[PDB]
Amino acid sequence: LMQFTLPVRLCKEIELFHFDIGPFENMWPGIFVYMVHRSCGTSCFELEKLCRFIMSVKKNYRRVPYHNWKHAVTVAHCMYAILQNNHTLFTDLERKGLLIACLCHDLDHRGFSNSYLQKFDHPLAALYSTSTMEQHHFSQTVSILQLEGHNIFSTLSSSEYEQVLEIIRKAIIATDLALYFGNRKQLEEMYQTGSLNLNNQSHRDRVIGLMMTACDLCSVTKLWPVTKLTANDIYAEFWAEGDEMKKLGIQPIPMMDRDKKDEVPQGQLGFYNAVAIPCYTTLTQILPPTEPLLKACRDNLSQWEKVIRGEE
Ligand SMILES: Cc1ncc(C)n2nc(CCc3nc(N4CCC[C@@H]4C)nn3C)nc12
Ligand SMILES: [Mg+2]
Ligand SMILES: [Zn+2]
Repeated sequence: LMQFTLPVRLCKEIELFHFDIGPFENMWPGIFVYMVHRSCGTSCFELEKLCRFIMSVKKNYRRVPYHNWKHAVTVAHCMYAILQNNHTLFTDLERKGLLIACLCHDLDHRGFSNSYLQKFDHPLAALYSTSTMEQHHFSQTVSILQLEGHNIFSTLSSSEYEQVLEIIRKAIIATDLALYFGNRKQLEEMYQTGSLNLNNQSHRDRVIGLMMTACDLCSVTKLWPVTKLTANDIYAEFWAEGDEMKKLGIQPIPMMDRDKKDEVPQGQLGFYNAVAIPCYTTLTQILPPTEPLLKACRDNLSQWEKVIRGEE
């Protein structure tokens, strides 16, 4: 049968946490299939169905600066690196579901936060009062799964199918960063007091939720030029949202105000200290082989400190 292969530099570097998928969009589908085949097997999905699904997912990501098809595939690769480094901790269904979840987790993102949809009074904010965009992302995933020829899970039983769609629903909802703070605290406390138990389903749910946050934030784990250039795309979205907040007659939060451009280096420090470093610290305690993500995050925090000292 038909293995996907990659050129040698990609074949070796795709295994590393800090891999950058590159600027050649037409190679991203192959990179993803390559990752499914090695983390899941050539038997997991019917190739023709998997390809149809991938191409429909791509079409349902928008041309926005950050929450785009490149972000989706980036987040899936960080998940591939976690899965491949913790071979024996994950079930066959988890292997199947989580790469799909990561590819789907921002489907049909418009470049605006849950908070902007609520203030604008977008219809999605009436349909979904909390985690607004994330319930939408999961809803788009089920839509694409039900297009003809797109059921990549057709070989699973009724109960296995329901289990995988539950793994995907929870992984996608967990990417709402408002939910992350509490999840990480519960995980920290369970780890410290020795109650953490990976046979407990609700414990696994929290661990998978944290892996989702880690994958979603993985721009902070890259080589510094990747980190720094991704930050430009992140603020390009945030600042457009700030502009829209000002059109509604509302002072945006600092993060989203382009007039506070100068404070970016200090905003990045708060972000690394409040979100990123604690995310990868807890992840590393639970899954020791994920330590390269924490080491790379720490390295990028030093680079933001250098930008503030005027050395970078
Ligand atoms: C790298 C990255 N990955 C994912 C996400 C969600 N984020 N979110 C951020 C923004 C962090 C931020 N910046 C600011 N600023 C910027 C200047 C004014 C004010 C101090 N505040 N905060 C809190 N950066 C990331
Ligand atoms: Mg999202
Ligand atoms: Zn995302």
